[PDB]
Amino acid sequence: KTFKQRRTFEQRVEDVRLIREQHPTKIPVIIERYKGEKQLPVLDKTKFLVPDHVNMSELIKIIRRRLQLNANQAFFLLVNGHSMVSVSTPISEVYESEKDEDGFLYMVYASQETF
Ligand SMILES: CCNC(=O)c1c[nH]nn1
Ligand SMILES: [Cl-]
Repeated sequence: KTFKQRRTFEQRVEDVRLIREQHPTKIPVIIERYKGEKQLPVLDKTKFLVPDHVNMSELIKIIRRRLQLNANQAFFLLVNGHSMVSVSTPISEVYESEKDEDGFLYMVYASQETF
């Protein structure tokens, strides 16, 4: 079901190494809907290459546009299992401190802030 369940540790590590080689300015991001979630739709895909210069505030805007949300749908983005302290941080910095050991950056979204 989940990304980690679909691919082996070995496969996830190698895929991150291929993105390093072919798309060196990109952050490899896994974005998954909360398993509880009722209101928001699922994304068309799981794996995203995010320009390393955009901050978390712009990634939230990007994802809200990709889900085709409207002005008054709530949207909450967890990173590496927890709330973001700040949305102003560049994803390059966020990546260095929050990356998984497989080298992906894992995110989960919901309409409730209480996941
Ligand atoms: C099948 C739904 N597709 C989308 O909503 C989308 C957005 N960007 N690329 N695809
Ligand atoms: Cl690149």
